[PDB]
Amino acid sequence: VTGELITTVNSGTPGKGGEVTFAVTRDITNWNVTSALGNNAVVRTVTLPIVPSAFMVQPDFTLKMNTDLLESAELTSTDPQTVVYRIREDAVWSDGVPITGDDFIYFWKTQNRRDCPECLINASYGHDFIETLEQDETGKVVTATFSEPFLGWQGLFMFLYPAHLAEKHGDIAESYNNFLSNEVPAWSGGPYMVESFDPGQLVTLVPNPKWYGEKGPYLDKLKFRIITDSTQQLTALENGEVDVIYPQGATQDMVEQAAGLDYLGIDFQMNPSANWYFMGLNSKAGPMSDIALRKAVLTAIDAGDLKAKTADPYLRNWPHMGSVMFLPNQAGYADRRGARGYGTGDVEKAKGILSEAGYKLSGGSLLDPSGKPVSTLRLSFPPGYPAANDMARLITGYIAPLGLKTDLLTGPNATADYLLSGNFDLHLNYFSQQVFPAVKAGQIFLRDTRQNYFGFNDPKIEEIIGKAAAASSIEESAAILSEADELAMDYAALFPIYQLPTALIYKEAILNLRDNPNQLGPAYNTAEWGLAELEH
Repeated sequence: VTGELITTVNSGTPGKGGEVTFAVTRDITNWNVTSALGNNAVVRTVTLPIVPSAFMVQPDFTLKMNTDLLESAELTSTDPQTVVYRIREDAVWSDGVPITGDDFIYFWKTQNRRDCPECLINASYGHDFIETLEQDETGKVVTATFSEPFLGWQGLFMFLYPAHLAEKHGDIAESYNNFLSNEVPAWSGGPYMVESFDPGQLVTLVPNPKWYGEKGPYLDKLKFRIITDSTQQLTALENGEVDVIYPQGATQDMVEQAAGLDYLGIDFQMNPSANWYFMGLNSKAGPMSDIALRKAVLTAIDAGDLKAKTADPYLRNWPHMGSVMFLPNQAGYADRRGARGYGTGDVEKAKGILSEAGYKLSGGSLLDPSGKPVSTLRLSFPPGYPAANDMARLITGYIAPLGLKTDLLTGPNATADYLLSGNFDLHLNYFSQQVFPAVKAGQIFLRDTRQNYFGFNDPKIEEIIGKAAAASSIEESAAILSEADELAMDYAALFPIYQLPTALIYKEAILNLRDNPNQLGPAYNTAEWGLAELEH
């Protein structure tokens, strides 16, 4: 029985001074997390201490307005939708220049698809729904007017950049694509700022002397040490080379090892991630273009056994995920997978689905309706996730009674970015869920979107997602979006499995360090990090 909540784990009041080193798994070649090439958890973690945010995702998956930056943010009208931001007078960049509407306007122009068509952004995420963005004479009152309703407005302006510096480095595209992406940032609007960068080795941050927030910073230096081999991170922690690690794809052996290091002052936190494992099925081409084969495969997969073999031995009460649009804790969630018989391990039902579509078993091999053997299925998955490797082998075994064979494929060319209609049949990977399911869904399920790898092609799904993204609450959005989840599961091109576990493993002298099991991650509150005081 504990008094800590997910939002208050490891709380305390640290002393002043000292250093903390946090291991990260990628080198930094792009410093702009909002760009296409900078959008990953490492860049996000390393730049969260320097980039101010209007709202921040918290460990309970809520959005909290940043009261260091903002006095208020208010939806002041809905005819048309209007949001007013009042920036604190004392919010300033590290050179003393106030943070103002100039910074909101610059970011909006880079993200809105219109004013900077050459900006190489990750995604607009609704900034394009803002049609006018104006500021008062003081620069501290910013009014956004929308061309149509948009639920996810608190997700906007989550990363602000110094417009007065960008303007010294070319036009907007040049400054966004070059200055803000390629240069080590000399500026900050947060508690820390970069002192030095040793490529491939170490980012060193120091306090921003003009930090304007309520708390911190407490450390003399905050360092991010680059360790690309994530399996060497626990050794580095034990040796004192780093004080915090946050590896992806934690295993039972990793948990047991970390637990054995308690005598060295090491502790750990683990939670269900916003990242969720899935198996995608190639509905565009190859054997999986036949929905009957997709449904038969999904019905034969035994999801209980999959989780029993790969999660249950070291993770208690770990939830199945039976939706492709909602995590188990989000409004709208239901087991739409199991409602359709997917994941039930039901070989006889799967064989019936195949027989009713004209397939036949001959000599232990499945024949397509024309009479030709179904090809060996190409099941690919990216490296670095032992659970995915184990699940690929288990899935091979579940479908072998259907007369199907698999070829297991991996390596650096087996990433989602490199998928082609012609180079896979099944693919195991993960998606990262967002606070607004309808916003994430618009990136995955629409024709011609960046993450529609498995061939969803349904104007009704797209219409539903658009209505859900226009709703006035997350709850109403979920009620609307549930219909799209049903239709997406009917199509059987995406099979949800379960959430990845996070693993934050660290020296317990560090206070206010806690898991934030979402894309924003543990560096959401570095102003509060510090070392516990020893006794005088």
